[PDB]
Amino acid sequence: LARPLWTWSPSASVAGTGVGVDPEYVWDEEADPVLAAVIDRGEVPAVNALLKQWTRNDQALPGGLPGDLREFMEHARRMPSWADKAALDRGAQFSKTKGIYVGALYGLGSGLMSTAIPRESRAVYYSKGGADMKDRIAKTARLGYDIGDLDAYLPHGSMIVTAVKTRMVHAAVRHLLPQSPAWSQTSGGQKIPISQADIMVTWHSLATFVMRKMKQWGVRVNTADAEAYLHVWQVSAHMLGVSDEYIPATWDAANAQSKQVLDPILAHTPEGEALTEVLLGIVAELDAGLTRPLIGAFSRYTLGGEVGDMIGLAKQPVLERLIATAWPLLVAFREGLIPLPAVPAVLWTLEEALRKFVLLFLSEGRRIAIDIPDV
Ligand code: HEM
Repeated sequence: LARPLWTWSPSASVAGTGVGVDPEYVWDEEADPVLAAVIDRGEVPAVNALLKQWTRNDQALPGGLPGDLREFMEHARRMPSWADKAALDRGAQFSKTKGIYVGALYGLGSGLMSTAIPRESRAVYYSKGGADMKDRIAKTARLGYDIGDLDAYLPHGSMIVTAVKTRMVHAAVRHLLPQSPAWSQTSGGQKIPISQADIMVTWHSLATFVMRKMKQWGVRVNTADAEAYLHVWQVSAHMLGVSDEYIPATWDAANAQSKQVLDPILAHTPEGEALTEVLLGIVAELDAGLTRPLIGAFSRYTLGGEVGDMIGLAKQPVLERLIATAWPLLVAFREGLIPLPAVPAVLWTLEEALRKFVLLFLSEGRRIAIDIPDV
């Protein structure tokens, strides 16, 4: 009669109005047919070589693209009319100021959580025409870093480039994955992967999750910075091809949506299990000092024991209790709110290992080109 409105109601969205179409059955109407044609015409190797040259937001598209793709890209690179440059700048500055926390949350928190999102785990696991498993999951764990880049939407930055290339990658995947019998057979009846709804689930595992955890830890998030961070994520969802009718307009909307669309779908899968082990291995192999028990303990603290158990993160009760008691003290100290706290030495070691992890994930994604898959 008049209590919970549908989570996909356009009423709580950036568009604010619209017809009301279930995003489970919406993909990318503009990109999908273009990428299907590019792949079917055998144009992927040439297109990748042309697009390798397109690296900065203010750059003209390389000459020589197929006309349909050129037209798509010229449209896709446009910022929405509701993008606010000042807020975008503020959100980028906030992300940098709080970089150890955001970077740790994206890399460990959202990256490990992704192995409990069955559709994302299955798509990544079964995708064939890009790079190897190890490279793929490392790139999955780095989602958030490009969006949160300090220069993301400036003329010399690259997030428009990254967003447009990602939109094209996803569109290619939608043409490719249904041709994989292992993907089709495990898809639970979804005919085409990476629906709008699926993108928004993943978005909640990033934006909404990171904000929640920063606030819980006592990071100083004033209202204006919270709003600017949301704005970065809203504009980025649009540039990835999410219709404005599905992007939450406010934190209240986003927080309520995450509870309904992300929390209930988290599940262990065989594919996700494989990916968790690969990611845990990748992180432990970095020159960061993140040992398996530190990763486990900090990730369980970050995700909670229910999700940690679902993923299979081994129990570290001594370190988890040390972290729960003292990590908020380290945060308060770094926020300038308390004098230097007497905490166990391993807290400072953990903090340094997280800082080196974040720097390594900043270093690695610098300059890597996003290629369209084929085959
Ligand atoms: C906010 C949401 C998302 C972001 C920011 C995002 C980002 C990206 C990026 C940057 C790439 C390019 C990887 C690279 O080559 O460097 C990519 C590729 C891919 N994405 Fe997403 N994605 C999102 C949602 C999804 C969802 C919901 C799915 C699946 C249900 C998905 C499945 C994939 C697949 C399968 C690839 C190709 C991987 C490969 O073969 O290398 N993505 N995505």
